[PDB]
Amino acid sequence: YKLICYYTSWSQYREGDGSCFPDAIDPFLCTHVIYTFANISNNEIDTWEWNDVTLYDTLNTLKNRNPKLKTLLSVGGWNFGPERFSKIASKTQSRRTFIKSVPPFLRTHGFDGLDLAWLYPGRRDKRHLTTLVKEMKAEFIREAQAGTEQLLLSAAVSAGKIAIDRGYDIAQISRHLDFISLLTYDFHGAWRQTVGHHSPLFRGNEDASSRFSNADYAVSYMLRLGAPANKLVMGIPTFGRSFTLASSKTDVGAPVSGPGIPGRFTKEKGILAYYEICDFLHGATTHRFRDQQVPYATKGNQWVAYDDQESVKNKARYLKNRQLAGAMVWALDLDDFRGTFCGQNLTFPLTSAVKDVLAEA
Ligand SMILES: *[C@@H]1O[C@H](CO)[C@@H](O)[C@H](O)[C@H]1NC(C)=O
Repeated sequence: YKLICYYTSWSQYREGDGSCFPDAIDPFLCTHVIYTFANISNNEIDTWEWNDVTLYDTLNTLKNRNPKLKTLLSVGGWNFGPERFSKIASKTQSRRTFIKSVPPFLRTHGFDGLDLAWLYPGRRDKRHLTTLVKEMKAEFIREAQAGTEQLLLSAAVSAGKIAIDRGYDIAQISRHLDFISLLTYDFHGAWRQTVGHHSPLFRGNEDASSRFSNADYAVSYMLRLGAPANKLVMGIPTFGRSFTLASSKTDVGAPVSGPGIPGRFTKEKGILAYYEICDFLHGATTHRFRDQQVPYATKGNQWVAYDDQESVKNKARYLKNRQLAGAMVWALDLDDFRGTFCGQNLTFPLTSAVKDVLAEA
């Protein structure tokens, strides 16, 4: 099985124990670590942070200890606007320029591949994404002739049915990609004025937003669209999402006034790192959504949907049962990478739980 793990370049800047550099990553934890994100500038791949050449080197130094570890560099993300990808992918010349720039940059920096994280392709982009993936793979095939093991090509793909339908030709891009990481953790609509879970494995009993807004639906639908199971990797979050409650109510359908207050370390309303949730749980009441198979917790006016060791184990057992290629974790810097917040003196408790289940049989 593959265990694909993202590291984000901006996590370095978090205050105190929040700060995460790539030497905090256990070299044997994941099969693949993806550094996120690269820029695109003058239609060529490029660095983003001031110190990315340094941190790329710190990541790639992990392979001294684990020579089998593979690294990838992800291009795009939400700070890069989808419109920027669109402009590059939609024209033969800019697409070629970009694609030609990729292998030398990856080689120089010690990466084993490229991950595409276009968030997200529209209706007008679908055919261009197909061309970009096909043509980038073709360039990786040519570059391999100069003697070094062929670069890997992956993509991070929406897990929302409407987004999938609008933007991706899954049957075609699956042929050329080495794996597809399914973003099975953005299932609570931005529009909703109630609490809910963003990463449920199955639908809830009572007005799920769709029958579609759950990991099981997403996996099934990618298989049905022609993604072979051995190309599909299911995403599992190490962060949770938070809400400010509008009333004393906390169970299904509880109204909310907006996102939850930011975490001390991650400083972003509506999201909390797992290590922050560990701490939040002190004094919190914990609940599970029985049919969705994922937990939430509440205290004061704050309500948090999250994933725990149990839930991520459960998701790993599911994905093996569906004979998928493995798991993807977003993100190492949001798991308890220091080991010191979650009461177990164990680094990477979520990601490690996933690993441990992938090895079972
Ligand atoms: C990213 O590339 C754009 C396109 O050139 C550029 O304007 C911007 O300075 C670059 N962003 C960063 C964070 O380097």
